Amino acid sequence: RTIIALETHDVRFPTSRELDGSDAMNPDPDYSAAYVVLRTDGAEDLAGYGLVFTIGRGNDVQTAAVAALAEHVVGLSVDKVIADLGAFARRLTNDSQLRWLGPEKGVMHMAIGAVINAAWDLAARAANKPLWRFIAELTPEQLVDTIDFRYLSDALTRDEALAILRDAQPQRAARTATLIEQGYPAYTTSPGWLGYSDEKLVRLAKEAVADGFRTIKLKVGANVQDDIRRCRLARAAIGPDIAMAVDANQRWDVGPAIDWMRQLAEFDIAWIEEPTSPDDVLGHAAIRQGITPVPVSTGEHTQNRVVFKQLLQAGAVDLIQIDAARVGGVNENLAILLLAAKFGVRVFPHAGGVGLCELVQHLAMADFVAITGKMEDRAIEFVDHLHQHFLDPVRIQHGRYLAPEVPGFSAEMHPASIAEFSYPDGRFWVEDLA
Amino acid sequence: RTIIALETHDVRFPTSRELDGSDAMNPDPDYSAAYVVLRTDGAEDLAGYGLVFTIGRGNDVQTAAVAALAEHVVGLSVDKVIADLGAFARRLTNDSQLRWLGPEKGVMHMAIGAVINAAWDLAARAANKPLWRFIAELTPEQLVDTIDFRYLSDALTRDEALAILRDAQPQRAARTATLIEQGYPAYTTSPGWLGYSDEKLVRLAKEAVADGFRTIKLKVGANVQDDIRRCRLARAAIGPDIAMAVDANQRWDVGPAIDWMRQLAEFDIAWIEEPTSPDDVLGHAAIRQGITPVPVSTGEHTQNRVVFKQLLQAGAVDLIQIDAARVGGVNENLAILLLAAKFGVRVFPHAGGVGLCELVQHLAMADFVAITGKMEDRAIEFVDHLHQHFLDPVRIQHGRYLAPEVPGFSAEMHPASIAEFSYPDGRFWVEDLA
Ligand SMILES: O=C(NO)[C@H](O)[C@H](O)CO
Ligand SMILES: O=C(NO)[C@H](O)[C@H](O)CO
Ligand SMILES: [Mg+2]
Ligand SMILES: [Mg+2]
Repeated sequence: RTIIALETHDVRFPTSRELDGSDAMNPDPDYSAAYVVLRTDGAEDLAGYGLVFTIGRGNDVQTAAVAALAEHVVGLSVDKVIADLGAFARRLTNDSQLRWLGPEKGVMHMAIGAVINAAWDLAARAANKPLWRFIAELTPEQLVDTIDFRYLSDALTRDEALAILRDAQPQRAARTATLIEQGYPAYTTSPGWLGYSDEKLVRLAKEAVADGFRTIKLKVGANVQDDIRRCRLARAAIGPDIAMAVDANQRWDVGPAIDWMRQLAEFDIAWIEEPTSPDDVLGHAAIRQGITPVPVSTGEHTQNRVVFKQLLQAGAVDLIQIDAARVGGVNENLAILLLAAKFGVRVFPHAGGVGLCELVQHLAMADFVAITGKMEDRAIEFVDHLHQHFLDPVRIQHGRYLAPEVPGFSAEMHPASIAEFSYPDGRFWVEDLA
Repeated sequence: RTIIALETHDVRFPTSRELDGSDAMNPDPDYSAAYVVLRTDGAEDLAGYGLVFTIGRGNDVQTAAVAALAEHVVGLSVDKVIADLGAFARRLTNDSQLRWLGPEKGVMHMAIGAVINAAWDLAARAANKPLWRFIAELTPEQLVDTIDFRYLSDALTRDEALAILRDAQPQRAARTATLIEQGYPAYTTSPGWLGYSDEKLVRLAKEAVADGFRTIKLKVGANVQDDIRRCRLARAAIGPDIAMAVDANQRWDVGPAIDWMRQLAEFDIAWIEEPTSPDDVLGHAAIRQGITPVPVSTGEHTQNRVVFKQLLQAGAVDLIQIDAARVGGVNENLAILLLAAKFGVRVFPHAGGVGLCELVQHLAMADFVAITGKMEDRAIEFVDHLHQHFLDPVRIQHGRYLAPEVPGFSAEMHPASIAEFSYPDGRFWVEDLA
């Protein structure tokens, strides 16, 4: 069997109509996916699916970046790809000319990450396993073979990664049973989009708690008076026991961030996400030093494992977000999860975007089983949008993610959805733009 | 007058045929330009030119990214653009949806930087001044109005930037005279490409010194025995007085970098460039601490001013490279140059690529006149390749850059060159690919 085509689609959803996903930095995002399919000449079931998440404009550029990887992947043996995902990833990340466009950051790296993710989807499908089990059931040797240890020898070596993975082997099966029976903790951000009225914020916050979520997140960062008012209203709506996180989406400078949080601390903050630039490691550390013990996090825009290494080394975070589509695919997220485990820093996956809940749940679950054995101390983000467009939509029960069962990364989208929302010739857009 | 079109071209040169530009990370680069033209309905002379430098594959993606900015720029008033370059830049850098593809890093940011650079070219042309004079002759107020001070309040405020620029005003004219009469120090990397034979290295090293260059640079990083042999041969060829820098192009990890340099120090190293990942601020600092006083530099791949701020704060560098096309255009490089000046760190501009010498010379010259008043303590990189394709090619005299005189950023390329090397339908490529 061989990969006979790399198909790409520019799919965009009009989330801006109701300001779903709105925040202090992105006031009107249109959740989009640079969707990719690795087609094979095997069974219709044998294909890999993946996507890069963007928020509208630029999605065509992101799609073109993914399409440019066809030369590298078309013609490859499926058996060889799924048997050495490290080699598959390296063919792309070690292309020095593509590295120049990054290296390992921005559009070109996310495009590479989507194709790598599609390869893991293909591997899991071939193994007839949901991705989280596929990953968690690989041997420690197989797992480290997929990781790029360059630039990490000062923090995580192959031998050190092997040790962590081997330490978990005895409890892998038991943890798998626990996850299947109990699900994984989740928190929701849907009640907190910044573009919503105070009335809507309160209504949704209450519905979130009524739905079983033990934690919710509010967007902040544009106006301190608005933030004080909204945080007070939300805290009153959810009660004193529910956790409430806030997210500034990179809006502040170091000094202003510390002063801003000084005005929100009274509302019992679970953590402040992305108080400043996603590139400012020293800055996050300075902010953390100034607002401690109020927890600081960042991660959804962290470009690669090298920056994550520094965030951990510098003590710039109390917890981190990981994102399924921001980095170099599964291979890179495995390195990031191992780094987090070694440094004893909790991971709260980001999932604010179309298909992100579907994808990232697998990484968190694989981590629980094969890496940390810890989930009750953390949570996976959840947003109540666009799940209807996926064949295997995430399922939430009493505020917890149920473990996926069908084979794959849960990335496959309904062809009808692609036909309706492809930009700009999709049925919805042709009429909307008209 | 209005901008009526944003034209883009995927131009690639077969530099890999003779391995020109080859290094430890990029063994066979094909110097390329994602060329852009801001056309107006004014005089044929009234147009802005710019380009993103890449090394081959991916240049089509980079070109597509630039093309995607047409919606933002086509239709704009030329007078309004050139009168507020800060506002022009912000229209692009503050587009939250385009920020998602970065933010301020990779393909999308370099595309934005090229269009911003083309706008500065347009402004300089309208003023009938070479870019370095256009920049250096703007008032301190006009200059700070173009800068993005976000994420820099802890290191460089608007008031602090104004102070630095105002301190230089008294000597601006005198410095301009000095530069015009003496030129700016240069160093050459052309003798050191890693793919060259020992014989070629020696021959070119000698020619470089004979041509007046007081400093040369050798590529290192793939094999320590090769590096020891080559450094010994080059040092013997140039004599004990000529400066010799080495460049590893990001190949090493922290520990290995320190051990590697321990074996090259005996050859009197001017500085080691990019010993590790361009994202590892803490890593460069650790390497610097281990090999001091051997100078450490980085910068050609530094994504934006925020990372530069940290390199300076952390004391990760002894000197830095800046690059005309890696960041957000002139606006960002002005912030970087001011940060470097405030921290008292020398700047040695990178120019290893097509059109980079032509572009970056203007930033170094503007810095000398309006910011530091220091040039004899530093140098602009030079490579002896592809200058024939530019209308205003750089001119080197006795190892020094002569100050450009014609209006513009020196980015305009010969239409004949574009027709010959456009990929893949250009005259040269249609026949070469056949
Ligand atoms: O930050 C996020 N969620 O945490 C989202 O990705 C962002 O707000 C865009 O909707
Ligand atoms: O690093 C460089 N010059 O310093 C070049 O850009 C690189 O070697 C690609 O030719
Ligand atoms: Mg967030
Ligand atoms: Mg270099």
